[PDB]
Amino acid sequence: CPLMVKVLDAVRGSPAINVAVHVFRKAADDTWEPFASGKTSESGELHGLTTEEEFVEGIYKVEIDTKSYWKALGISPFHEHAEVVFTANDRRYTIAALLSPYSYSTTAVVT
Amino acid sequence: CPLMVKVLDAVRGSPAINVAVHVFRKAADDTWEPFASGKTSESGELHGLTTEEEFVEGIYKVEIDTKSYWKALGISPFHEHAEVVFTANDSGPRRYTIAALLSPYSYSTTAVVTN
Amino acid sequence: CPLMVKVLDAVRGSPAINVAVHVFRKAADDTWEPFASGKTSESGELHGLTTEEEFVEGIYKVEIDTKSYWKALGISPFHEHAEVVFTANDSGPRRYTIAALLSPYSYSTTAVVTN
Amino acid sequence: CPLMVKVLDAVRGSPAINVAVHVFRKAADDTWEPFASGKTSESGELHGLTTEEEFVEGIYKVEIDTKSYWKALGISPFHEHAEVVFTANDRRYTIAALLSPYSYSTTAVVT
Ligand SMILES: O=C(O)c1ccc(-c2c(F)cccc2F)cc1
Ligand SMILES: O=C(O)c1ccc(-c2c(F)cccc2F)cc1
Repeated sequence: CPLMVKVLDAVRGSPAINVAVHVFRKAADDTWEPFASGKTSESGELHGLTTEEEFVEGIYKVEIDTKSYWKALGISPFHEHAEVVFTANDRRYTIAALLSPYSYSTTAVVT
Repeated sequence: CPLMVKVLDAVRGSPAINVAVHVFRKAADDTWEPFASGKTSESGELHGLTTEEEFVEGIYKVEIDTKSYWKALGISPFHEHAEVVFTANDSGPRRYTIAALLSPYSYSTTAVVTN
Repeated sequence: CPLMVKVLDAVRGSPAINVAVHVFRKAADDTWEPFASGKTSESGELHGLTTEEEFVEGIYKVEIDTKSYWKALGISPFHEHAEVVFTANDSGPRRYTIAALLSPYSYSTTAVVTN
Repeated sequence: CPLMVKVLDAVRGSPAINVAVHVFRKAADDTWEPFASGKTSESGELHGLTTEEEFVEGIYKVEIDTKSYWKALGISPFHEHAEVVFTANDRRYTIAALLSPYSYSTTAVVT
């Protein structure tokens, strides 16, 4: 697994489950191409987005649909989504996000 | 101001000075139109981006150029930038502070919204 | 001031108002002596804790009573409080801002230190 | 495992390895008793601190020796340590901390 995603809920102290995540790669023409997507699991994780063959060097955007997550909990959140944009330049990338209605934090663990 | 940005540096324990910030507003045709830009001051703050008249309802993107910040200090960071996307003024005018706390492989952002 | 505390609420997107804060200083005998206390204002800030004269070198503990904050709002949070422990003024006088961003099961803290 | 700890490094985007962690329980007399300790692994994790038998309801303090971690990297950090103080009131508790020289963040994931 070259790329994983993890999402936590800072209000409830739980994984953030069933959160939609879309990944994009920047194309030559400077636009974003759909690359991979999924929903976080019961553990707040999304594995199997890509393979090491397909995950070549490039600029990637990971978009986390935080607004839907909070709306489902009856909470009016601030952000439309959380985006994480980074260059992958070669082994394993974990993109983690910790969510609150008016705040989020993200870190990369690269091993 | 109705829109202020504040950026802090978690490595140095200081304001993040001279960080470029670009603000965009989503246009009728669903593209991001330039709205305002600036750089953070010696206090890590950026004021004067817009007026209450021009800051109408809409979806705004605040892009904080964190990579240029860390590279100007000679560090190779993870992220290209930090983006904060939000709907503004949809229940009348509010004042927004977007705060960001930066490290080379992590950032945090919060919003303080007052009426 | 040489010591200020600022607290924000990540659930409401607001300053965290009326948060109790107790500051202690490590004594010669290795126990925590009361140094100062107060509550955050409507802006989430707490000033006037100490003077540059009284804020000598030492190890300080800033305890932010986050549990009392969340319970006063009727939420059951995880932490008892948030503690920030640091050595101060060991290379001469500095001004310290301790900032905290609060959620029921998480908090973040940073320091801004200026000369 | 009723209690785990995890530590990440926000500067380098890596687990924080070989970080000393001490756990304490509040005794009747309102003092802190040593309860458990260890060093984080290569994955930045500390498992096997306690058993479900021994991890009864009570107030616990988890102290993370962040100052030594940064000092070993040639970095002068702000905090003496990071402390996480909480009541355990019954299944599984993960205490995570994300570290920078002048900042740290901590969350509890309770499942
Ligand atoms: O200067 C402020 O008002 C301020 C300082 C720091 C933070 C902050 C943050 F942006 C992320 C995480 C933790 C923080 F305290 C928020 C606001
Ligand atoms: O268990 C993890 O992988 C994990 C836990 C917590 C965090 C995190 C974060 F993404 C931002 C702020 C504080 C945290 F502990 C990151 C990763």
